[PDB]
Amino acid sequence: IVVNPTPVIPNPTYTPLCQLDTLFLQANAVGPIATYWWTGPNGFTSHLENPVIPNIYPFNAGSYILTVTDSLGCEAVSTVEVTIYPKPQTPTIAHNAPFCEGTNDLTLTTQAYFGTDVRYIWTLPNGNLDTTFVPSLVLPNATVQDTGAYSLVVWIDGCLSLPAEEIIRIYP
Amino acid sequence: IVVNPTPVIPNPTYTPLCQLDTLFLQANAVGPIATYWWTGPNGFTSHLENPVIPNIYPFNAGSYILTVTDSLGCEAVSTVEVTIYPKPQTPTIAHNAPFCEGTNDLTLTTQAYFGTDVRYIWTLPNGNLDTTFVPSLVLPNATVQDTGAYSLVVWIDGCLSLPAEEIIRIYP
Repeated sequence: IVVNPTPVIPNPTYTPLCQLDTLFLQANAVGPIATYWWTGPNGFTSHLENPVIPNIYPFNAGSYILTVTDSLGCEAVSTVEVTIYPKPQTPTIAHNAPFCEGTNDLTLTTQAYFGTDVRYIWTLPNGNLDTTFVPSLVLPNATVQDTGAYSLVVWIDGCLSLPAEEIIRIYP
Repeated sequence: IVVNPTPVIPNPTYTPLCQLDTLFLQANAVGPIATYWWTGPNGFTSHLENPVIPNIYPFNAGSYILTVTDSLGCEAVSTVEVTIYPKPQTPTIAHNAPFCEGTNDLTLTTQAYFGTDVRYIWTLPNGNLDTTFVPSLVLPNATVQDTGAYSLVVWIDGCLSLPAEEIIRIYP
């Protein structure tokens, strides 16, 4: 009686993802695999070695299950946990009415964002790319030398938002 | 007739969690376990001894079930209840327009938070880290000596929010 060994249990992989991204799953199966079958979080189903999900939103996140069957008729099952990070949405930048050169402070205010690793990267006319941890840029005793375009991109847990831009005028 | 004892019923564990955290489950199974199978709250499925769920949100909370099968073909089942605490979201700090040194009171107001153990930890220029139980910091008869940056982090049931910061000016 010849007894067929089962397939080597696959050890599936994928690359890190953001909210609007492409998920590449890999059926890292070993042996003479004849067919593949995947199931996932929203009814995701596939018969491919390396399924690809374009535009993956943060609800296709979760546990994916791979079943493989070899040509000899034996099965093996393994799973992979897929993590998707949210994309911060574009900030709205509030700013005071232009003030006479040398009064108050150029203050750029945005909505606060939720996450664990949150950074606000601001672009200002001098090119410094000042980075903070709160939704606020402040230049005290601001003057006309500080005018021009300002912008913000928000970094959360590894992903970046589409940037917002505002034009600052002083001494109106 | 040789009768195989069943596996020793596992007693799974995990560490305490916040809303944005990593869940480490441990299949504390005893005996010659051949295979593991976990199921959970959102279809979570795993074939590992120590499954890890990165970025666990407060919906992966709930009852997890572990089934183990030994090499002799016997099963055992046990469960673990997984608790996840919410992360407070960043506070928005409201403050009065700068007042002439010595009028009214430096008052920092935020939204109230829901929880059982709720603390508002405020950072003020003198470094005291004043702690209260309401979303309010007040310094009566405030003067220019009290100006500078102020911030708040909120503690709820063991977890901390990302902090908010505001700049206080007096005698404008």
